[PDB]
Amino acid sequence: WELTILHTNDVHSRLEQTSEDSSKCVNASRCMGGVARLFTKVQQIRRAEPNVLLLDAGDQYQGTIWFTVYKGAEVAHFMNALRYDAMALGNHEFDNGVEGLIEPLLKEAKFPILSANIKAKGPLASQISGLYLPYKVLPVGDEVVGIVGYTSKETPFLSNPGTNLVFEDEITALQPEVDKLKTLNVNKIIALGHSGFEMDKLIAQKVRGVDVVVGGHSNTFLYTGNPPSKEVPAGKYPFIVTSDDGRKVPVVQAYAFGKYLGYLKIEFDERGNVISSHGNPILLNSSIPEDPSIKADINKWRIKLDNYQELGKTIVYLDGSSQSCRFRECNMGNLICDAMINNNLRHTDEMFWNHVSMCILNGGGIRSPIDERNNGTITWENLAAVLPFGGTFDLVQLKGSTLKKAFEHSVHRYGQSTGEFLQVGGIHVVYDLSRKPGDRVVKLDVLCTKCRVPSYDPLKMDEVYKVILPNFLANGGDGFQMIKDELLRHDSGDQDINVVSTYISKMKVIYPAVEGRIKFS
Amino acid sequence: WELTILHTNDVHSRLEQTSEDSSKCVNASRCMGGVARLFTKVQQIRRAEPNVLLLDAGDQYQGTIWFTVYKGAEVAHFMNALRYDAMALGNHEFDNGVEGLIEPLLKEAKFPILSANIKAKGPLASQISGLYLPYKVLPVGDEVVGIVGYTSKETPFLSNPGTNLVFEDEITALQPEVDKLKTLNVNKIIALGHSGFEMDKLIAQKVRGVDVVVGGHSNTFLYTGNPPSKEVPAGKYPFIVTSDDGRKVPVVQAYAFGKYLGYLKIEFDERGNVISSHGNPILLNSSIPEDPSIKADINKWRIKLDSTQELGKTIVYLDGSSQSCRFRECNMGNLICDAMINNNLRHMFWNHVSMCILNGGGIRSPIDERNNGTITWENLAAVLPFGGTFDLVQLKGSTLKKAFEHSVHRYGQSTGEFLQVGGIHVVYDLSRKPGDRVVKLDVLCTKCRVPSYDPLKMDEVYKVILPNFLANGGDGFQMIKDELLRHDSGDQDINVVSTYISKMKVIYPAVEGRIKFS
Ligand SMILES: *[C@@H]1O[C@H](CO)[C@@H](O)[C@H](O)[C@H]1NC(C)=O
Ligand SMILES: *[C@@H]1O[C@H](CO)[C@@H](O)[C@H](O)[C@H]1NC(C)=O
Ligand SMILES: [Zn+2]
Ligand SMILES: [Zn+2]
Ligand SMILES: [Zn+2]
Ligand SMILES: [Zn+2]
Repeated sequence: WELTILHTNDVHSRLEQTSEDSSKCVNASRCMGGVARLFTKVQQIRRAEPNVLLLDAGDQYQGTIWFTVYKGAEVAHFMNALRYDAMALGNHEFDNGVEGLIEPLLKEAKFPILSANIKAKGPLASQISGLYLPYKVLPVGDEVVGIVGYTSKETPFLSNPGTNLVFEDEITALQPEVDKLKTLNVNKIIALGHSGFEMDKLIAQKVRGVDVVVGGHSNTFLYTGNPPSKEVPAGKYPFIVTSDDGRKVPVVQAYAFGKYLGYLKIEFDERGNVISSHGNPILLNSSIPEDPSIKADINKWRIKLDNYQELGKTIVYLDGSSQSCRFRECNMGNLICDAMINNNLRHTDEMFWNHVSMCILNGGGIRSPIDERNNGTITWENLAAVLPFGGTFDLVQLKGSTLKKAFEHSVHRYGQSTGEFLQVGGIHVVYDLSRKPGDRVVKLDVLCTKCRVPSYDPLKMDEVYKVILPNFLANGGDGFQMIKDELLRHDSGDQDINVVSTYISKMKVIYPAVEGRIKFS
Repeated sequence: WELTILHTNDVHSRLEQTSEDSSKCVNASRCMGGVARLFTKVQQIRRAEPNVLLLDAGDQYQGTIWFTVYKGAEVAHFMNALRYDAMALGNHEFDNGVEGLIEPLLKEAKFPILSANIKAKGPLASQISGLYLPYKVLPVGDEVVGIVGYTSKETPFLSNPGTNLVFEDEITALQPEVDKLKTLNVNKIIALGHSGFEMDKLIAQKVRGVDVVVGGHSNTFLYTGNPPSKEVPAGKYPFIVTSDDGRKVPVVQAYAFGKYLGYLKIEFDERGNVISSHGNPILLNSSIPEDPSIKADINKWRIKLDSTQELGKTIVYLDGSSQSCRFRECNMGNLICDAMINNNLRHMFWNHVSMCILNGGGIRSPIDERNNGTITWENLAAVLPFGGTFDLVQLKGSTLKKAFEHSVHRYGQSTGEFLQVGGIHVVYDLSRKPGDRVVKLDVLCTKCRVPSYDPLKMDEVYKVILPNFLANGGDGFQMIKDELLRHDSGDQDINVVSTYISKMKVIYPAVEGRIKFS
């Protein structure tokens, strides 16, 4: 008995086809992904194979004006049109609160939405009862397949799920559900979830009875053979984990932004044991036509969006890709920090903040690049994809020791494409990744403020510094608990996207460089 | 027989009293220099000492809107009022060409103007004949003293003297003039000139018959004891040179910008041999009152000068002092280079240009931030007085590396070649041999979607924005003039910086590490 698992993750509101790097489509012959093209490929496979599941591992929410405007209604609509079979909740599904998850998505989805490790408490429990499930048993041909869901333990620090939801440890929360399925004589079991590649492998190894893990969150690209595009494989597809109970468990993920369709064929015996698995993500390039009906529907909904005028011009590529901004100095990060600093200084009235020259900004907050080849034009739509969260750029007062700890946290688990990696302004930092976590920062110089000419001086642990940063970080987002607990003063500031669009309008032509604000030894 | 030598050099249009750093006076209680205050001090000395000479060692011209508007007439007028006894020509005296010097300095000065190593060729010769002299014999009491003048032979690459003036070696041109004075039995000789401290010491050493050297050009502060202000002494005052004759020859200079009055007392014997000398520059601070009469004349002329509206605000000290910009990265240089780049980018072969060089010698004043941050046209005019343009050139890598070597080839003499930059990270090792001091030179890539710094390559070609002065080989940058591959003239220098300050509204250039030393 063969099962074909088709899988997406971290689509992040890329409803329309995109440029190769997931930014707006311009030359529609090199464009990729989009829901209309996805439909075609799914349809082709459904024509060919008898036992097909189409799964999503979370993070449909957030990423373009589609989501800014339709708030998830577009998600339920097009996922329904694609006839997804199940979805696990990702952290970004909680970005508009539970209220923004229940109403546009949980009420409208025609397929089960899953997470076994999220527990409701207080009044919310009976409100959201049954709207998402820990698992679902799905008929596939004459067989059934159990699908069990999970969501990153870190979600309260990543998104806005509120205080009435408890996020338990994935493995602990999963094992009883998998056991219940086994007592129900479900012998084929897929764990579908949004915790990242490292947790996916742990689940494969530790949760007895799981046959396949379909993951997301870390935007992991896996591939067997020579890759068809710019993404560099982190490992083979599928990635085989040897479980503690001695089984070979395939672990898959499919990058992000709808660029690829995950495709894994599993051979089971009649008792539900995996005999073999093989596949590869399918590049959704222009060789696959966009489905006319879906496309027409897309064009219909695209009308309301067209509103989003030219803000200014860039003469350089604005690299706001996660592969850059979560790993090293990226010019989009520099631009945003420079904008934060610039906008604030143009408030010369407020005396306590009018020399602030230091900025930090989590790479996880930077959600898209902007391409320069379209006459360099930058529009509100382009920018809303970079900064979709509607946050503010705030001022805080911090001890040197706090900042040093923040920079340690920035790389404490480097290599997993997590969001806490810091972009900067008025700061020169050097990391040595070979040293133990907590001790990786080997140089940290900052612009002096009590000096008539700004220059770089070593940060002192017992001095106090003034820093501009996203409110998300001021509130301890991405696990910067030291900032929230230790800050000395916190004033709220201007709206993030307005700050950057203003700066671009003032500057007229921008050209941020990679300058060596951040180095590695 | 005791002679009192009072001396100024490199006043550079500081006619009005100034802030301590030579920029515009704001809080008059803490201000310094200016001709009114100088007059008071000179007068206190003349009234107390029998044998006084007041000498200037050049570079009166250029530095504030006084010179922009009056073009030298203010120099002749106020030097006449102070009754200078002699002046040597400096390089900046040629900024407005020979016509800018003949009229109105040489025609209107009531004192001799000197330079023995400047020779006029062709038709200019008869036109300039006698308007400046190689030497002058001055009666002082019952005695005479000879003064011989000299002017940096680098003047053609620093200023605009034209093709009809020849600038000979100072030492070779001085010796026969000094010999002529000996023939006339003048036994007390002062060399007064504008070539810098190093040349002044060479003159003291090798020109037989010179008793005292009074210099300028390098803005050298010399002092004996604890200095009265921020300037750090480069040596004792006077600086003693041992000549090739075995004689001790005092060498003096008095910083710049009219901040100090040089004061040297010298004891001569009957045969015009220096027995001893002592003194010190006198700090012209607020303990010395401005002469009411000179002040009133200054206040009268000042009317035609009233700048004006605020261009924008700075929240940082804009360090355009020579002690910074000719020695290390200074934030005024960063500001000007970033403005050069910014203006060009928003206003096509050059539309990606990200590299800038600017000689520190073109940066003529700082701007103080403590005046409610305000920046006026007057402030800016003091920083960029030359009316040049910011041009675009195309240069081989090898040329650029040569330029950066030249930049530090004689580091330490406060000369103008030292380069401020944009889009470039340079590292110097000053312990290495001249011509091999550049140990790291990274520049912003051009053929790239995202700008980053990469090592400069000799064989590659770069586009750079820089002053027309450098494109033309000013400051000895011959390699740029001779080797460049394309040169397009650009916008007016002060206009570029003004509009940038205006567009940015609030500025805050930092010292970032664009230039480092090993
Ligand atoms: C689509 O992907 C396949 C596999 O890499 C490739 O052979 C084909 O050329 C691609 N189509 C286009 C239009 O590039
Ligand atoms: C002026 O300078 C001298 C030291 O050179 C000092 O004694 C005097 O106090 C100064 N005057 C003022 C007003 O500071
Ligand atoms: Zn995601
Ligand atoms: Zn996620
Ligand atoms: Zn000078
Ligand atoms: Zn000079």
